Amino acid sequence: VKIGFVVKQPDDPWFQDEWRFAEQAAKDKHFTLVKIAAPSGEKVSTALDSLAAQKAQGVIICAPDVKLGPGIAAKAKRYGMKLMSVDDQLVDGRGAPLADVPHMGISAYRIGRQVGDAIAAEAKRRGWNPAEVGVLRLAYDQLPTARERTTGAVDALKAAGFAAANVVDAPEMTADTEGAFNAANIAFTKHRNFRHWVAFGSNDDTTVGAVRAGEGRGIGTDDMIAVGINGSQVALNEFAKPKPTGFFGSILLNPRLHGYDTSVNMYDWITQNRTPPPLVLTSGTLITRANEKTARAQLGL
Ligand SMILES: OC[C@H]1O[C@@H](O)[C@H](O)[C@@H](O)[C@H]1O
Repeated sequence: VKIGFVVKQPDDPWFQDEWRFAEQAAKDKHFTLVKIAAPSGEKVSTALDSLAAQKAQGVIICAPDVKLGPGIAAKAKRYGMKLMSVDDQLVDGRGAPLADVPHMGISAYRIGRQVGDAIAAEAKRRGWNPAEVGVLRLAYDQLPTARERTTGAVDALKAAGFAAANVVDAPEMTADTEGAFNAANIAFTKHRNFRHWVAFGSNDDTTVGAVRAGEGRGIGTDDMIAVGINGSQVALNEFAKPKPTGFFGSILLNPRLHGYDTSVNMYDWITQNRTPPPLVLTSGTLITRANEKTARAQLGL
């Protein structure tokens, strides 16, 4: 048995974490894992070709463009590979999810609410007037899970007294630190009126981009509360800095579920024809400098 695990962004430690747990599944269940990075449609196509050359019987993929769904499905079928998605759900030409592809991702809207609640609570601890705070929304709205994460955060912040008029959309060219850094700088330039800011994106990587941009403009840790999603090494790098940064916290996700449980679901689908769960939406909890080590250890991460 051989299973492919194809990821859009190998330089995001979340996917490295999925891979590490998928490797644990491989050793445990006695299958061979083939790890492939595919940050573009061209590289997805070659990844699936490689997996077929190696006689893999299944592939789990977080595609770089969810609209590649139909092509991915057609090739996997041609090559006799069962197909499962992780993180980013594959969709058809009208943006409807592929009904025959089992998926595991996060409960994105609820996770976003947690981001906004975390931010609101820290702002309150600092005595900030929420009605006067700039709300930097790093946006990559073309991807549903990203849109839902930021919508939840905004909704939680408005529920806590942050002003709709102070929500500054910062649309990203790419959903990565570079994209966020550039989008944040554009937003800060237009909104020099705010003294205090909060920021968030789709993940730790994007969030940190805004924190770095703020630092370059004299918006440091006292004037910035930013909370990410993943709780992997980008969050941990901020938490380990000798001087705390404006990256205040992150919603810790569980890459054992996304890496180990998906791989087992695939294994059992291949070997026993067990119907995979069609949709699993996972949960998270807030980590900050104060609890990150404990929280991660209590998940075995
Ligand atoms: O499912 C969680 C993952 O979702 C992806 O869209 C994102 O790129 C990852 O960094 C991680 O947040």
